[PDB]
Amino acid sequence: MFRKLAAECFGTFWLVFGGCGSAVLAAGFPELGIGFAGVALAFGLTVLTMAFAVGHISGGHFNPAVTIGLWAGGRFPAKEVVGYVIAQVVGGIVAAALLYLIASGKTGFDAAASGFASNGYGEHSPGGYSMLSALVVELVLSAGFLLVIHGATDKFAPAGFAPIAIGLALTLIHLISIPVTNTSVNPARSTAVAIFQGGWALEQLWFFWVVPIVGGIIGGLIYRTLLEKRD
Amino acid sequence: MFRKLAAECFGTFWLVFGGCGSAVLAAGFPELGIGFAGVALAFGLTVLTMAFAVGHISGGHFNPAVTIGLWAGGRFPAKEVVGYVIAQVVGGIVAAALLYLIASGKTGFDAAASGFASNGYGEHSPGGYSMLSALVVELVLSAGFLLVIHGATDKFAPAGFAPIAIGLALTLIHLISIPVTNTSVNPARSTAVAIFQGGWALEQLWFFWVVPIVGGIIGGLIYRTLLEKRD
Amino acid sequence: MFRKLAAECFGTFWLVFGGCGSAVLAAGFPELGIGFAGVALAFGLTVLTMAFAVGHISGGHFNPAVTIGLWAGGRFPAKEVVGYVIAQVVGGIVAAALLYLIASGKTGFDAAASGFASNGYGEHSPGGYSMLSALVVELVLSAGFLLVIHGATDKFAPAGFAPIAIGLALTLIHLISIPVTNTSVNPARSTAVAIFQGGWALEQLWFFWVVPIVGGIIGGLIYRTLLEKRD
Amino acid sequence: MFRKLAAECFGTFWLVFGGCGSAVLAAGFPELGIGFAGVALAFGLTVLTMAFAVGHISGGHFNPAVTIGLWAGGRFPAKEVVGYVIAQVVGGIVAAALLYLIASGKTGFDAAASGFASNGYGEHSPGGYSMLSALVVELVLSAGFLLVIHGATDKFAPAGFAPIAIGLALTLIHLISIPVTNTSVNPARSTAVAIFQGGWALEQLWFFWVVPIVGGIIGGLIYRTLLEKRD
Ligand SMILES: CCCCCCCCO[C@@H]1[C@@H](O)[C@H](O)[C@@H](CO)O[C@H]1O
Ligand SMILES: CCCCCCCCO[C@@H]1[C@@H](O)[C@H](O)[C@@H](CO)O[C@H]1O
Ligand SMILES: CCCCCCCCO[C@@H]1[C@@H](O)[C@H](O)[C@@H](CO)O[C@H]1O
Ligand SMILES: CCCCCCCCO[C@@H]1[C@@H](O)[C@H](O)[C@@H](CO)O[C@H]1O
Ligand SMILES: CCCCCCCCO[C@@H]1[C@@H](O)[C@H](O)[C@@H](CO)O[C@H]1O
Ligand SMILES: CCCCCCCCO[C@@H]1[C@@H](O)[C@H](O)[C@@H](CO)O[C@H]1O
Ligand SMILES: CCCCCCCCO[C@@H]1[C@@H](O)[C@H](O)[C@@H](CO)O[C@H]1O
Ligand SMILES: CCCCCCCCO[C@@H]1[C@@H](O)[C@H](O)[C@@H](CO)O[C@H]1O
Ligand SMILES: CCCCCCCCO[C@@H]1[C@@H](O)[C@H](O)[C@@H](CO)O[C@H]1O
Ligand SMILES: CCCCCCCCO[C@@H]1[C@@H](O)[C@H](O)[C@@H](CO)O[C@H]1O
Ligand SMILES: CCCCCCCCO[C@@H]1[C@@H](O)[C@H](O)[C@@H](CO)O[C@H]1O
Ligand SMILES: CCCCCCCCO[C@@H]1[C@@H](O)[C@H](O)[C@@H](CO)O[C@H]1O
Ligand SMILES: CCCCCCCCO[C@@H]1[C@@H](O)[C@H](O)[C@@H](CO)O[C@H]1O
Ligand SMILES: CCCCCCCCO[C@@H]1[C@@H](O)[C@H](O)[C@@H](CO)O[C@H]1O
Ligand SMILES: CCCCCCCCO[C@@H]1[C@@H](O)[C@H](O)[C@@H](CO)O[C@H]1O
Ligand SMILES: CCCCCCCCO[C@@H]1[C@@H](O)[C@H](O)[C@@H](CO)O[C@H]1O
Repeated sequence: MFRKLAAECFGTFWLVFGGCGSAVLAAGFPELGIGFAGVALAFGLTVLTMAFAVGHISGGHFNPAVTIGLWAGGRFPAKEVVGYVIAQVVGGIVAAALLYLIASGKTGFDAAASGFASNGYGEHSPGGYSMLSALVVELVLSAGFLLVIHGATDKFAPAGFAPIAIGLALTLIHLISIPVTNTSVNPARSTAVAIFQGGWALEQLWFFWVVPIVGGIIGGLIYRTLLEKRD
Repeated sequence: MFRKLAAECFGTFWLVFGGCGSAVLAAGFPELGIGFAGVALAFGLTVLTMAFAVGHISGGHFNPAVTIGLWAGGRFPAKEVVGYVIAQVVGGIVAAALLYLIASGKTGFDAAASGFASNGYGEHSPGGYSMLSALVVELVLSAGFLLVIHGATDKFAPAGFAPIAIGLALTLIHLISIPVTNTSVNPARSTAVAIFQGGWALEQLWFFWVVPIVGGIIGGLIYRTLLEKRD
Repeated sequence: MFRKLAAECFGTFWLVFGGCGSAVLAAGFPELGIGFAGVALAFGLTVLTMAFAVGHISGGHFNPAVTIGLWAGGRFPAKEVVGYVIAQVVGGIVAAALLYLIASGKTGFDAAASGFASNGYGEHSPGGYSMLSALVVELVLSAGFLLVIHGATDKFAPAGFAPIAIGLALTLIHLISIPVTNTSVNPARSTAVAIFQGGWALEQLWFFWVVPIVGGIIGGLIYRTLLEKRD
Repeated sequence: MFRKLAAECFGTFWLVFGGCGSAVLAAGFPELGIGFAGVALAFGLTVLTMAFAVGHISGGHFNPAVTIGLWAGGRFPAKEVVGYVIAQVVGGIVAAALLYLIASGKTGFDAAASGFASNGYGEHSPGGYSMLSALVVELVLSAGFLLVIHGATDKFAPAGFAPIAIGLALTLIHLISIPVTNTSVNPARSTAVAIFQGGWALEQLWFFWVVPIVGGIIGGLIYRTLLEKRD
């Protein structure tokens, strides 16, 4: 365990630093900016490169909703969960700190006013979507995410392909939901960035813990008590 | 069969929710929108992530044209077809419903006036292309799609790579045909979205059932009676 | 041979129809257009999906420069070359014909004036680059392309990954050279489209036969008499 | 060794010619330009296609920070390092020369004034970021890069997937850091292009040798003395 947690910490740090870093540093860059499609690719790739680099160690969760989701689907032991969830929040926060430091090297930076890539709904939704819209998309996408993780980790097809299926799945998820909640489906990622925004983000933070997790559990039971295995 | 259909339902739901969701939620977002290239990537990725997650269960069709296409090429039994085709239409429609619900959380939403990512030709073609143009591209692309599916499912090269070849093939198909018909090549996907547009989409719906299917059958016989196997 | 040629024909048709189709149908679409990055992805993906679908049959060349390049590197028999090169030109031309038909379904279409995705230099170069610039980039990129094909087909690492390495390599090649020559590195692709442009394209056609081929041969000998094998 | 160096030379040439070529030839092309997301994809793909083509020969470094990084992590012998580092700088410079020649075929070209895709900080940073910001991102990203390389080269999961994990990792790195330093994490790449810019680039060159390397060493020891192996 004194090695599987390091991978957890270093993985969620990569995800935050990369995904959110692309969001605050290059998403809106004038003319040459990467936009949502670029940030969506980044997030997915942080997971794909780390799932290949440290997946054969901790399993490549880098997400509390994924950990607690592998538990519900009956594939990840209990109490080890807490160890992962904490390492995930820490790694994300560290990354968010260095990110904030890097972004501060440019005149006019304002993590409060800009949002600092924080997830939010209603008045804090990128496309101005209602809290209902945020709940539905976040839940469905979260459920589907874990459903793909489970099927891809199943012992009947992948065989080294899981990193690609999971990483691209996260990319797809951002191509859909960024306009709604800016896309979370990962409590560790929402917390890491809400802390530095220190305002409204920290007030809706609770939402991106429950829905992502609930949805994640739903998807774990769906594949468990409805798909494969049987015998 | 009480497990292969669930995968069919959950797969076509993923495809619709994701592909069409990106189309109605983020394709045209101001400045940071993903555009056609983004929607094209999304569609392809829904198939790729689900083909890896539930392909080793149902075969990963998520498309009536693909099912009926694997039958013509002589690789998919009869009557089981009907079971798949229905599960595919249901999953798509469910997704279209939740999508409509999510999109409704934003002021000014109008599935009738916006089209709601519906396929269409002539006056309902994105680039204003004639019905002829729609027929040709939809047929050729549909035939090629199934031709790639067959070769990638062949027992002489892939070996776990089929999900990538099929998923990217669908992405490619949207990079070409969105301006023409908004890209269908999947009856289940055209129906799911035409129902909520409830106007012209439901009037041209028939077109995106026959051509996609006919073209799909053409491609299944082309690889069967012209490529590989032999012995 | 009465099966390996069909794959050749159907593959180069896919490449032209898809790569050039994205170029003339969606590259410049208003606001939502895919641009060069989109066309570059399309071209690469036509090769990747067909290399997986019909590569375990003909080897997946879909390019005269690749065929004649595998011969120089000492990996592809003679005279069979002519069989491939002809099937490649035919498949490309057929696709170019259907493409022209599809593009004609939209008011204002003009293959002569628009260029119809034709390769060219000097006054017919997208970025207005000199013939020298066209020669260098086309040669280097063509040499590198075949160098990657050879190494990826080598029996010491890939093992089913060749389609990905070759397909993405072609994508990369378009991200660099479209502004220069609109990117050719494939005689079959330049001919298929120059015929319908019927003007200047048919006058510089010769250039995109020799350089692509010469460069292709250079890369085949470089990997042969400088890399791997030895024993 | 008289074969592993050729791959080193030809690989770093590919990386420079492709990555930087896309940067100077098509990144800013009017309306249809590929932007940062396009250049980021190019760089990553040069590594991915060459890692598959000549990785089973030299190991696919194409980067002095990667070579010296595999040494610190205890996976790459000494003195052979110097052989690689030199072949890498040469290949990059050759490519930079041909690139400069190609770019010269277009009226108004000015490698001094345009920067010629050179890395830089402060007043020479694309987004105008402080030297501190440049140090942090370059170090972290460099450390993470080698951390992914090590885990992906580990003998417990990849098995032919390393090229994908490493190539996409470099893409991700550019989606984040281009606005800051224009992204280096590769001394050979910074030198190849600074020589032709011949001005400020050659004055900050030292920075993109030390930080990339230091960060690279940090990541090599992190995976070595903190992750996997054990027994
Ligand atoms: C490893 C480094 C961890 C450091 C954690 C730092 C947390 C700082 O958190 C504070 C917020 O709570 C505050 O409201 C905002 C805005 O003014 O400023 C941040 O820096
Ligand atoms: C891991 C860190 C746990 C985060 C929980 C933070 C709870 C604080 O929540 C409060 C909000 O309720 C308050 O209105 C805003 C206004 O600026 O200040 C926040 O810090
Ligand atoms: C492991 C760390 C767990 C962090 C969970 C943080 C949950 C957020 O908790 C905060 C509350 O404390 C705050 O007062 C309300 C106001 O509406 O906003 C919530 O989001
Ligand atoms: C570990 C994550 C659990 C988060 C604990 C959240 C405790 C507070 O939860 C309440 C919500 O239930 C309430 O409806 C909203 C606003 O209307 O205010 C929040 O603070
Ligand atoms: C599982 C949920 C399935 C629900 C299916 C709902 C189908 C509704 O279908 C109707 C259309 O027929 C109508 O014309 C349009 C526009 O006013 O409104 C839609 O909601
Ligand atoms: C699975 C659902 C089957 C869909 C078949 C729908 C057939 C209805 O088709 C009619 C059109 O012909 C009519 O002109 C339009 C105008 O608003 O109304 C539609 O509902
Ligand atoms: C399994 C469900 C099959 C759905 C097939 C729906 C076919 C569409 O059918 C409708 C007709 O009923 C309508 O009146 C005409 C008008 O031109 O438009 C067609 O598209
Ligand atoms: C299951 C899908 C089959 C669809 C059944 C379609 C039945 C109606 O089909 C007719 C077409 O043949 C006719 O030409 C067009 C418009 O000119 O009107 C349609 O409604
Ligand atoms: C299988 C179908 C193959 C058909 C080949 C058709 C070749 C036509 O080629 C002609 C050009 O030579 C002519 O100059 C241009 C512009 O006016 O018109 C084209 O259609
Ligand atoms: C496979 C088809 C072979 C193509 C070779 C074509 C050679 C014709 O080349 C001539 C040019 O030299 C002439 O100036 C232009 C002007 O419109 O007309 C072309 O058709
Ligand atoms: C298998 C088919 C081979 C096709 C090769 C076509 C080569 C092009 O050949 C044409 C010449 O015939 C024409 O007159 C000159 C004018 O400068 O332009 C060339 O490109
Ligand atoms: C099969 C492809 C071979 C192509 C045959 C080309 C024959 C003509 O080649 C000549 C070139 O050598 C000449 O320099 C240019 C223009 O300055 O005119 C061309 O037509
Ligand atoms: C294999 C080819 C290697 C050739 C190396 C050429 C190095 C040239 O380097 C010079 C710079 O030092 C000079 O300041 C700039 C700007 O005026 O011009 C460049 O060409
Ligand atoms: C492999 C090549 C090694 C590169 C090291 C170059 C060291 C030269 O460094 C000087 C700078 O210090 C000087 O101020 C600028 C101004 O134009 O000129 C440069 O050439
Ligand atoms: C193998 C080749 C190694 C190249 C290392 C080049 C290091 C750059 O070295 C130069 C110095 O020589 C110059 O005078 C200062 C000015 O501030 O700028 C540095 O970047
Ligand atoms: C091989 C790469 C090593 C590079 C050698 C660099 C030697 C010079 O290094 C100095 C830096 O230490 C100094 O702080 C900066 C500017 O303030 O000027 C540079 O030239």
